[PDB]
Amino acid sequence: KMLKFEIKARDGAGRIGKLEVNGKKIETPAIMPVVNPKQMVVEPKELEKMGFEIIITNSYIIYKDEELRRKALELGIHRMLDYNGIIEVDSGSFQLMKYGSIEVSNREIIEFQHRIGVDIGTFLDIPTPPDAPREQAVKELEITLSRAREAEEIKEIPMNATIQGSTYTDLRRYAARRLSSMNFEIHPIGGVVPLLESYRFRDVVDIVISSKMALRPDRPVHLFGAGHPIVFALAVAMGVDLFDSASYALYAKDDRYMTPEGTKRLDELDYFPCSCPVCSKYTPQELREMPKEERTRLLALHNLWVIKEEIKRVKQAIKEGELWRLVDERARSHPKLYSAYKRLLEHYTFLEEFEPITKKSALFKISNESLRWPVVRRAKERAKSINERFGELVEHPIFGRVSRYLSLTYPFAQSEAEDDFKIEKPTKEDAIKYVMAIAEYQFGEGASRAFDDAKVELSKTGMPRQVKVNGKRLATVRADDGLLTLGIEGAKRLHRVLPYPRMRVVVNKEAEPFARKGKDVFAKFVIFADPGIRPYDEVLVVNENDELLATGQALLSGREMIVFQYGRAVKVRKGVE
Amino acid sequence: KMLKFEIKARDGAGRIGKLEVNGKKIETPAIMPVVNPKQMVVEPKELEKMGFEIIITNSYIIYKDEELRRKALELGIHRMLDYNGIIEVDSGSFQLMKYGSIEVSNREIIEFQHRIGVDIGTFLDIPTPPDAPREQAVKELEITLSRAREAEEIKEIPMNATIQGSTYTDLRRYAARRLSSMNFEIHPIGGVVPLLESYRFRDVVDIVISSKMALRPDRPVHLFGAGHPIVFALAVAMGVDLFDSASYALYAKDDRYMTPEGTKRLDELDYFPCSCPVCSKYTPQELREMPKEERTRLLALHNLWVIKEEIKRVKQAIKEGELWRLVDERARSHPKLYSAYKRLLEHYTFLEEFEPITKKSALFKISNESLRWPVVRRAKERAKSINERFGELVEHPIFGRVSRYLSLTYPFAQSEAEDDFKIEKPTKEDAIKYVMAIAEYQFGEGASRAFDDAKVELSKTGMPRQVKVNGKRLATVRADDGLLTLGIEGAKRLHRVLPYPRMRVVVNKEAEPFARKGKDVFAKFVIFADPGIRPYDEVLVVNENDELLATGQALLSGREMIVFQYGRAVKVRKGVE
Ligand SMILES: N#Cc1c[nH]c2nc(N)[nH]c(=O)c12
Ligand SMILES: [Mg+2]
Ligand SMILES: [Mg+2]
Ligand SMILES: [Zn+2]
Ligand SMILES: [Zn+2]
Repeated sequence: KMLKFEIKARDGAGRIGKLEVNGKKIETPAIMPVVNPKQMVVEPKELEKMGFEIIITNSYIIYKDEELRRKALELGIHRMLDYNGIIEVDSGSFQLMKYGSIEVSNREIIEFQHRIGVDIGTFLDIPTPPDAPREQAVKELEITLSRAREAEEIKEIPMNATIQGSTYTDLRRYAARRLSSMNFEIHPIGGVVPLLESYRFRDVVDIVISSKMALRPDRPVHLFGAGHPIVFALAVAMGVDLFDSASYALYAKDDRYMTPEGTKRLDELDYFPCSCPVCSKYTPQELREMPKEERTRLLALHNLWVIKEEIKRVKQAIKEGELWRLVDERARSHPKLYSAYKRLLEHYTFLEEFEPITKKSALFKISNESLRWPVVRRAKERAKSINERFGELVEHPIFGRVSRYLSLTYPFAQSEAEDDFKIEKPTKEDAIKYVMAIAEYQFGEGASRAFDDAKVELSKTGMPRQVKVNGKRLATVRADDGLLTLGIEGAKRLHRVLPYPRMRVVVNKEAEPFARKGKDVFAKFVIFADPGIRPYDEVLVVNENDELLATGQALLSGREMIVFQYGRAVKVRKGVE
Repeated sequence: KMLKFEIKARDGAGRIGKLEVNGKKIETPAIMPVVNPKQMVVEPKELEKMGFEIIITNSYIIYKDEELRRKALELGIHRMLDYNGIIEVDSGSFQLMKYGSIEVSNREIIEFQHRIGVDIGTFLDIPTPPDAPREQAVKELEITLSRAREAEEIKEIPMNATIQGSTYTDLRRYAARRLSSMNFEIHPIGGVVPLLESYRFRDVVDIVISSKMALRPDRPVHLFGAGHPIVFALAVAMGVDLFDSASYALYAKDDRYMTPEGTKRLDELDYFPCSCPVCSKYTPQELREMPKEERTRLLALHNLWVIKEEIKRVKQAIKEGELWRLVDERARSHPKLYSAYKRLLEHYTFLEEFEPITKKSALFKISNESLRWPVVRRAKERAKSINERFGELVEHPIFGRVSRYLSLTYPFAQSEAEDDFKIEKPTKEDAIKYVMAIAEYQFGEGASRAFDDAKVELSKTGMPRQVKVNGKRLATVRADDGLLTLGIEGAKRLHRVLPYPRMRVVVNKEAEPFARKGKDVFAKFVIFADPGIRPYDEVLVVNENDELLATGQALLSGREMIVFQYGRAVKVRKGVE
């Protein structure tokens, strides 16, 4: 295909990804500034310098304008806007939502998008407003799906296959389920702009998640209209990958000032709570008296900086497994948004499938909501089993009482609350009892049998490290998180002790030789994997005959490993050869 | 009389202020960058251009050095630093904390300070560590106090009188108490560095509060050694006015990067979550390539931009009455900071004493913690009596049940939680019962008796605006808060119905004439005022005989009107004359 997309880092149902469109590579989450064909508040050439590798414009507005049209047909949007990154373009659907009708056929704008050398296109999907009559939502959804099919047969460039269905979650699941079967590269989530403008974030959350539940996990998700910093953290935590903002410009023309926590009127500002190129050298008292053109141009730039800045913040958060903490923080920005944050944590089932097994950061109890974070409810249940068998419970700030044997392990030992948690180191006689517990906790039921007869080496400190058995190393407890890193010799033991498909990732006959030699496993070569597998889990690489080929760490979840056709499914530690 | 301090604005127990010394002005909260006489990562002249109008140095270090000592006496720290702002200077008592004994007398450095042109000095107060034995905390405190007395005598310049009772609330109270009755202009709160470094914010909160309860409200409070953006919001909310940072540079020397939510290691940063002049043009990798010196510079400059920016944000927050929201947001930066926040809300008594009675902003329900904000707690108590009489309860998102009569008054009507609160308009019979309920609420017990024989006129929207009797205007329900604004007649009636000192602001013999007309009352002419008075409450201006002179609105709390010698106390609406 013409669009590649692979996962590089994650946290929550969120992910930092590498997206390649016909040669142009971009890193997501990304926000594409909306540029107006006529009044370009900020020249595309400048957005380019600022670091925006993807922008978006209106095919329709251009199509309907004498000059714009001739220019686009004459030089293509790229030369016309003098921008060289990814130029996405919209169909006019938004105009179709605002005005109820539009003077162009679904076939016409698609053809036109091709004639002007657009990078990514969009067909005339119908944005059913929120709360609209169920009949209308259904009728309009079929016309949408209808045009989708057409677009699928005439498209020669990458395209947006927008998910509609107004406020009915079953319709979103349907729309997403069907569009995912077709050949489209990116999946926007439409019809939410009205909700965003009404601060009805809880509805946006329900709408987004129902769509994410039914979409193929391997295609980018774009949240149409979401162009205000205030939702970036939350949306990304949900799995949104792309945003488009016109607000940075529209607000500027209205002397309105963006902030990661909301918006402020220029006239209500006494100070500039920012340090961007604009705010670091100008004052509100000054801005206020400058020409309207200079005032807009300046607020525009600032708004873009704030946008660029939160996105950067979100990504750095993901890189350190602290996305939830950031969401929690941004949740205090507004009642409605707090409501939405609480709502998002209810979807534990959805969020748990992708929630990493281990993070670089520590579990911070920084609110009541943090007690409902995915990593907490999961660590709780997996624990029940262990505690009842190993007893010797100890007190825990966050979890309450957790066996002293899981106390050196994430998230229990790698967490902090109001009161410091006192880790309980092993004793020469204890050692193994730990590894057994951890094994049982990390690998599931029965997993301890693979280590019973093992000797545990303790470090200069009372810490479990090398887990050996008459000869070589089975595993090793990681200092950074108290979980086990498998040695080929331990993978073998786990492999025989646990029944297939447990911990397994089945690979191509073609991939086989590579695993054996130790190379990492790429998703496209994965034919099947244990559904229970979560990101960063220890994994048993195997062939269709369940023959151990190598052992490593997963980057995707069992299900993703199957769907994905790009990226690495497994980082391999050691191969059998 | 060599240092003025006035409150320009406020929110919570925090306040934006005007601090004038040596004819030099600076606004507060303000953070003074610590300048090491010897090594200087970023030059004072540079710091000044950036915007730091006040800075602090180590006189003792300048003293124990031939080179510096010389240039200091020769040119006075102002030229020796090429800095034309307010130069504060520390005694070296901090070196006394890190080692156990400096080599200079309390008298020696005080005099040296006088001789080098210092704008604000400090005496040799002893910083007892956090959890010291009470005997030591007490021993040292007395020594601190004796040196305090000497400083008071031989003082010739403005000076810092550091509250210093270790972690003993009773000792902090005593110390603050005794230093307030003495002649000093600024009161630092000391010995909390170890606490801060240890992220022990709950402890720092107790110390700061127990101190602010004993200090006289009219003097600047400096929280010694706190130079990390992370405590700013919190600290200012408790009424701290000055900060000093050495960390901006000390951190830059260990490649440590600052954030409003904590600190990060450069070799652990993929992206820069900032748009400052540095992060605006370099990437983390680019910054790691540069030589160790350029690297330190740029980081230090970044840290300073973060510091400067958090301050503008806190000040802008105070200005719009959203300072608690900000604190709540920042409370999610770390478990221990979340702990402090919760503890800070436990001090209702202290906090309530300064929380205004009416804010421009709306009450936001953004967390469990916000239901315990002063404004809420207060409103809940004051209404208990109104519901019990007037009844007509209605379901409210934050207070649960509230008499429909307060439903139009702050902070009930102007709130917002996960859900909206429909405003219950009055009929024409209710008309009065709303004014009565408000009066009983706003002015307290029995105040309603001043508005029985009154008639309430309803404007366009069925809202009660003006109250009259015999035709003359008593008071008028402010539309933006549902709080009554008194008119000379309304006051005359509250004056007789309510027992002295209720609502009274007793003024000077000199000021009596002015208040008679309508001129504003200046805090320095106030001999005594009702302790119950809160910022923006309706107040009755009167003389020692309790004769009504005029009505106005308080800009300080009762307690404050008394101690303050600078600034307005009551914006007089109209006089009796
Ligand atoms: N809401 C909303 C939208 C804004 N632009 C859009 N563009 C397309 N194609 N579809 C949509 O739903 C929307
Ligand atoms: Mg696959
Ligand atoms: Mg006074
Ligand atoms: Zn800015
Ligand atoms: Zn920066």
